Amino acid sequence: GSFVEMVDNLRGKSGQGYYVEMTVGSPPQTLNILVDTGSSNFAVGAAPHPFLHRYYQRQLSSTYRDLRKGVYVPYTQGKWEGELGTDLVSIPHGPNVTVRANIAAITESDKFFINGSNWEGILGLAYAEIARPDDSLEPFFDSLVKQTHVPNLFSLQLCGAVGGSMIIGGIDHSLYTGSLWYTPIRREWYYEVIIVRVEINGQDLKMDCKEYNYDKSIVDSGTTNLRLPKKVFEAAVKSIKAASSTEKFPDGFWLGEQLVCWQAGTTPWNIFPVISLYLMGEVTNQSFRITILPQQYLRPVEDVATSQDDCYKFAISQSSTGTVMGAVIMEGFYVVFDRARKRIGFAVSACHVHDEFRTAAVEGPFVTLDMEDCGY
Ligand SMILES: COc1c(C)cc([C@@]2(c3cccc(-c4cncnc4)c3)N=C(C)C(N)=N2)cc1C
Repeated sequence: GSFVEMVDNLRGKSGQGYYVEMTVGSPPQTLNILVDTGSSNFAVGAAPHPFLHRYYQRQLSSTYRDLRKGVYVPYTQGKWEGELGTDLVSIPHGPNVTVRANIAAITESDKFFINGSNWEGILGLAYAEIARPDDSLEPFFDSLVKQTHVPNLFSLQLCGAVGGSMIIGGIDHSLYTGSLWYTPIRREWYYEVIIVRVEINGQDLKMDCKEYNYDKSIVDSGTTNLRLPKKVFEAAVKSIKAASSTEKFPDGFWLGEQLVCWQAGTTPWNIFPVISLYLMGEVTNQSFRITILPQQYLRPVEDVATSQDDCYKFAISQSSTGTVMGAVIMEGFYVVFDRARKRIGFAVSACHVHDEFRTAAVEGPFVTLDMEDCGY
């Protein structure tokens, strides 16, 4: 269960998350589980569903323990419900350990599972504060750290086209180039961070930095898009439209309602600007930036029927729940969730995005003297 054996342990489909293989129960039942830094439950499909290839069968596990507690999770566009219990859990291409963990056996759901995603459950990697029904339900990673000698850290190397790596208990130096820059975890609930500055093709958006973090900024592998608060989304779209003015796209493209297509191999990457997110550093008024190319924010939509063309969805969207640095932001970066030191490291990954003109980057330090607190 070394780091080499953990390399390439993730798979996925574009816009459908990254998943890792796990086993639940005795004898082990193999399931594909979404790696989610934006939630804190280990929630697995435990009843038949038209989108599930397989599911957790509690009756077949001798080690299953029922907690006699239901869990009901409604949200805007859907819901999931289930029963809480505990069982033996392993990650075959992860640490060489078996732990007893809480499991939310999903019995009913609406618009939760995805057709052809190839995953059957979600591994919520965030803190107990956001666990459902409440903070007393110990998340998986907490159980793993308590029961084993595994260091309190994990890292994610999400690669586009999908695949990548989840390294538990350490940093795999073969997965990144250059320096690892750290941003403090503001509060241990979601992986909450602070954005101090936003530039679009080197041009500062010129907003009070609190606007970037209205009402929180999080690092979420379970969200596809870069999600931005209304004011920031509007200014970003205006700036991207201006840089890409040689071509006009429908309003629906800017809203995520429609694809933009070009003849295969002709995508005009150069008309689209680079987006720079400046993250709060580990020392006062110091920051570093992560640079996002259009190869990350224009997500390819694979469709045999549109295959004479290369088609893309605009992977930046409006949020009313704060900034979300989703999968398109994480892609090409090696992201260290250093729980032990309450910080998140970013470095250029071995699968980073680039063309012959520009590259995705992690650069610093940047100083500011006229800075307030950028948090809410
Ligand atoms: C606590 O209950 C939840 C909720 C409310 C949301 C998510 C989910 C979620 C749920 C179902 C599918 C996905 C999903 C879909 N497409 C791509 N990646 C992930 C995400 N939604 C977000 C924003 C997230 N980070 N995880 C997971 C769980 C377990």
